[PDB]
Amino acid sequence: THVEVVATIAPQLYIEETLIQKINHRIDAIDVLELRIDQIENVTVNQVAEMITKLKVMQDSFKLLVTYRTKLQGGYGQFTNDLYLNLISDLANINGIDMIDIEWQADIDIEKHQRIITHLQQYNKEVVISHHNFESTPPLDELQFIFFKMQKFNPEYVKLAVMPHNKNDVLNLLQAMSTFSDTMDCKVVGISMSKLGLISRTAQGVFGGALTYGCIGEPQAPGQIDVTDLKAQVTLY
Amino acid sequence: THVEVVATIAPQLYIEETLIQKINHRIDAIDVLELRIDQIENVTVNQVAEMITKLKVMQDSFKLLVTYRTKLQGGYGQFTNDLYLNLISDLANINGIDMIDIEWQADIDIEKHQRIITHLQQYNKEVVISHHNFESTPPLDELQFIFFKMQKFNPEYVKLAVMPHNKNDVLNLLQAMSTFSDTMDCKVVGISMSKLGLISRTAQGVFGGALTYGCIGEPQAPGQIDVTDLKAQVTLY
Ligand SMILES: *C[C@@]1(O)C[C@@H](C(=O)O)C[C@@H](O)[C@@H]1O
Ligand SMILES: *C[C@@]1(O)C[C@@H](C(=O)O)C[C@@H](O)[C@@H]1O
Ligand SMILES: [Li+]
Repeated sequence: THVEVVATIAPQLYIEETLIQKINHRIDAIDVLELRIDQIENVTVNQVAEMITKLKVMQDSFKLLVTYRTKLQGGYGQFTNDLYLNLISDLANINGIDMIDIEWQADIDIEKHQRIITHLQQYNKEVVISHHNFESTPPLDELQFIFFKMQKFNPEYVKLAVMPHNKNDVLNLLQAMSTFSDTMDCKVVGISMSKLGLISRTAQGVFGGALTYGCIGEPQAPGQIDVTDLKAQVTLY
Repeated sequence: THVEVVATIAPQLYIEETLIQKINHRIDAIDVLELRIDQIENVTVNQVAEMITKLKVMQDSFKLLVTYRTKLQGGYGQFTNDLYLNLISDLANINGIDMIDIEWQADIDIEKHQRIITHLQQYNKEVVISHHNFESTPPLDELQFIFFKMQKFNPEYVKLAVMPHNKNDVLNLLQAMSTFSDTMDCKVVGISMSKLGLISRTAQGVFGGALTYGCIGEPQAPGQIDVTDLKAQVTLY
């Protein structure tokens, strides 16, 4: 496994020259730029397209992933489910997007999720289907079943982010992703959050995961480190 | 856990000034200098004492560990068991030694091992009781039982080094050391060898282990990295 390094950013509507300078300073470390958008209250596809245009010089160095992380999965986004899913579907129309995050949880409308995913894939977008538990790390068998349900949508990536309470929870997440990687077709990404889980981010490739997320400024999630230091780590394993 | 970094050396009877200079150049990275001696055919306590003087160990720089690794546990040492154990016991008489490795395996004479360990401890030596499997990684429960048997001798450290052939084997070693660390009094050290196991060496402290072994020149065991890079890694977790 060669792990791709994802740099998470979270600008308001007007992306600042100072952010552009920070990205450029880390350019060799960035395989994917993750534009978070849930922090933009009442964000529209038009506004997203405007932001993407400003990040079109370094297009040649990285893929662009757009993520709207809902409040209930630990982000800022307060859209109702229908507005959220309408946003995700509309992102297909932006040419400069390469990857799109869509959230999985137990209450989703399956056939609708599959219609959206098919739609994004028809538009040549890579789909990351994601699930987050900021409270705890379910037991091994449960983490595996979550991976199982997410992969039935035939995404390009399945991503599971969980919060460890102890060392065993960290090892369970690593085991879940390792067993998935050895047995299943699509790419997997596991994150054990917080300082305790940092090893999941640095040794992600050892256990067969495809992406690791870091930051440019402050951590955008518990345990994130700067992408320059993250790239150096990934290269060691 | 603050992990101590061990630098493994394996010189001939006459230690060359060039080695001493390499050690001194890495003094900030070295908490323990491990003088391997099994590579000296028919080595005596007198010859070990001569080599120790030749190191000219400076006050307050690193602890000195002396290790005779037997051929059957993956070293070079061809001593019969009685000669081996007589060597281990005689090491107590060398003032400059701080720590001594003694090997555990299923067929040991327990009461004799305990007599020797008590003896070393009466001489103010820290005892590292160690076990190595260069072939494979036993299952979790077996790794735990090995740790259990080794700790009954009330050593200062229990050390288990095993060879992974897949991701689950690496995770099993990490789980065994973590559970030991959480439940038992004495210090624990775990090594999953080879490149696949490198994470056990760099994230040792995450899982509660007390030592991590690296090299000066060439790797002295599969997966070792240079102690300067090892110290930097330990500091990240
Ligand atoms: C995928 C994701 O939730 C992982 C977070 C992390 O823990 O690094 C960062 C988020 O920006 C990201 O969408
Ligand atoms: C403890 C020990 O057997 C571990 C080896 C390793 O895998 O780094 C190095 C040996 O010198 C050492 O005694
Ligand atoms: Li690392």
